[PDB]
Amino acid sequence: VLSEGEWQLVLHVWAKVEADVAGHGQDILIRLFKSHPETLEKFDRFKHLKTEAEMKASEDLKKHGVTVLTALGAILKKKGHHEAELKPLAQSHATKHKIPIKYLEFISEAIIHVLHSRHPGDFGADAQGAMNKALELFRKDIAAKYKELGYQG
Ligand code: HEM
Ligand SMILES: [C-]#N
Repeated sequence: VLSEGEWQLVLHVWAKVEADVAGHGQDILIRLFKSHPETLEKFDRFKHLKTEAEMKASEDLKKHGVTVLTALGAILKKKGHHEAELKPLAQSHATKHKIPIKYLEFISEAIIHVLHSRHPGDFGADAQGAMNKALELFRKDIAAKYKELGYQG
């Protein structure tokens, strides 16, 4: 588990994201698509976008970013007690979108990257360490459901 003190750092950084969900969501999906171009092929919805400028201009992409971050906010707020919220996502990600586990590791890193970019001086080492743990917990739990269904990875 994460300690009560680590969960506090996590939820404290999350309050910063909640101040501007749409902006954070956009920077995160952009960062993921430019850094690991293979991820963009999984989205029939966004596969037409080519440059950073075009990505930035998509209202649909901004809308989807809010959706993703709201789902992840829900999860974090359960402080590890997130089975009901996590099972459905794993199932969809595994069996419908066909997303490999390693891509989840990629969006995790894009999340930490944005947080450093955006709040250079607030988001310190200790908070970074807490966030990392929280994201690994999420990945561990998903992978367990993926193995169950036979998509391990
Ligand atoms: C923080 C990790 C993630 C969260 C919370 C998340 C959450 C969501 C949610 C809530 C949806 C819409 C409902 C659903 O179908 O599940 C969604 C859709 C989708 N997700 Fe994720 N996702 C995550 C990571 C990823 C990654 C890393 C990829 C691919 C690289 C991916 C691919 C997609 C696709 C293809 C869809 C359908 C998009 C569309 O056509 O509307 N997801 N995701
Ligand atoms: C999912 N994005």
